[PDB]
Amino acid sequence: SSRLANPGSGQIQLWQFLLELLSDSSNSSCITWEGTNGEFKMTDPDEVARRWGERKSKPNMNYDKLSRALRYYYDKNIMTKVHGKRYAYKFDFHGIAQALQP
Amino acid sequence: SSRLANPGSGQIQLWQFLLELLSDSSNSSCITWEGTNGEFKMTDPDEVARRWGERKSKPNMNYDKLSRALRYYYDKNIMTKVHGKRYAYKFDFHGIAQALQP
Repeated sequence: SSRLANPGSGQIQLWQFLLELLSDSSNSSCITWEGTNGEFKMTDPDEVARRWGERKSKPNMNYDKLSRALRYYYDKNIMTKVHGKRYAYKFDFHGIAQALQP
Repeated sequence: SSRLANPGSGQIQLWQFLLELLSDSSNSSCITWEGTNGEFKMTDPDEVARRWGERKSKPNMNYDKLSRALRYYYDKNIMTKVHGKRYAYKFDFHGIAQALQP
C-alpha cells in the first residue's frame, strides 16, 4: 500500500519524497536530518509542501494538507511525530523495510 | 556504489538482502529486528551466511566471509556493529536513503 516508486517520479509517495529530499544535504534549508537515526525536521514546512505540490501538481497543496497526509503514516509504522521539536518526525525503519518488498 | 536492486534478485547487495530477510518476521530464527530503530541481530549467523551464499551462489560462503563483507559497510555509512550484543548490527538510515537515489 506504501510502495516504492521510481526516484523523481510524479507517482512517488510522500514518505519516499521526503527521503529523496533528505538524501541531498543541499535541501537542508527546507528539510534536513536531525542526526538521531531517522529523525528529520522541516526547517521550512511551507517550502516542503510547495515542493510536494509541484511534484504531484496538486493545486493548493499547503502545510495543513501535508500534515494531514503525514498523519496517515502514524498507523502504518512508517513515521511518527517527534514531540518537543518543531516540525520534527522520525522514520520507522521497520515499516520502511517492508515498503521495499513486493 | 551501494545501489538498489530488484527484490529477490541474485544481483542484490548484502545490505538490501538483510533488509529483505528482516522485513519478513518468519525469518526471525536466523535474523530479526531488535526493536531499537534499525538495530537487528543474527540469531543464526551461519544460516544467514548460508542463505547469502545460496542467493549469490558463492561456494564456501561462511560467517567469516560474511563478517568481512559486513565490515565494508562501516565506512560507507550503511551499517555499524553494535558492541555489547551478539551478532548485532545497526542500519544507518542516512546511508540507506542515499542507496535509494540514482
